[PDB]
Amino acid sequence: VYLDRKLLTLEDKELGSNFGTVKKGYYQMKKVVKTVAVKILKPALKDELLAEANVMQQLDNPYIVRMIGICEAESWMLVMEMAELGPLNKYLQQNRHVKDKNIIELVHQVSMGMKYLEESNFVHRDLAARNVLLVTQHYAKISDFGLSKALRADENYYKAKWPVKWYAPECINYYKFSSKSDVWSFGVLMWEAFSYGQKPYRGMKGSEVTAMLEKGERMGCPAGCPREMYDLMNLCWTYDVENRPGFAAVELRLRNYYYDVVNEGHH
Ligand SMILES: CCN(CCO)c1ccc(Nc2ncc(-c3cccc(O)c3)n3ccnc23)cc1
Repeated sequence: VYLDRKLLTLEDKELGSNFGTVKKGYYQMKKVVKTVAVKILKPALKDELLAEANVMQQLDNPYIVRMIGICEAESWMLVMEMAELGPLNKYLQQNRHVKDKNIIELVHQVSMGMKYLEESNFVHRDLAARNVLLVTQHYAKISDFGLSKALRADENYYKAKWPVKWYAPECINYYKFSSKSDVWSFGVLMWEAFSYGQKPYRGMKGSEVTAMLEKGERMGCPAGCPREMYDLMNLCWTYDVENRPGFAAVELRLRNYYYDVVNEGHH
């Protein structure tokens, strides 16, 4: 969990930019050298980082970004495995050629990472296309656990600026975040991915979105999105937390359809 500042090399290039900066570098390991992304800070800003690190520390899954450890030097630094191709939304924005089967593949991988995080009783609270990173065009990993919370053994929700367009009704009305509300965010993620990285509820303020949903209105089918995937989207968008599927039922739906799509190409 604690890293050797001298074993860390940072590039002048800044990958992203709030808290401070995200830079690329390499950590000199046992024998091999590891490409890394490093979250770097500029009191309470420091405590969020530690908490964040502690969450990733506990997570062990192919579809979730892995942390290498932390470092105190010029600033506080959170060192993670590098996801070379970056955020899912921007990739799709710049790569509109990406095939339907390839998107269904990537959203299914995120369902697997989310089914694990559910099993592990963690809430993400920030599940957005921007927070999915690509290892390859066919390998996706969930990132950004700065808003994540480990649920108490006695409760199945955590009681709390907010990414409102990604939030379920219960979150807005009752400040209650559960794995089911991540399922809601997943719906919006599915939409963003089939809309090739376009922002959801275009040009509407949070207030208006809240009103639209309450009316029973949902976002429409993105162009070229299979009916079956839009059904899953709407299902994720079940207003009443109690009747909304968990990521188990969600992932299995995706798994099945993806194999039906894989069967079709071969035919
Ligand atoms: C230049 C932008 N660009 C595309 C290059 O053409 C680009 C941008 C980012 C990345 N890769 C990564 N960016 C940010 C984080 C990160 C940071 C903080 C927290 C956290 O959980 C994760 N990260 C973790 C692992 N890999 C990355 C790769 C390419």
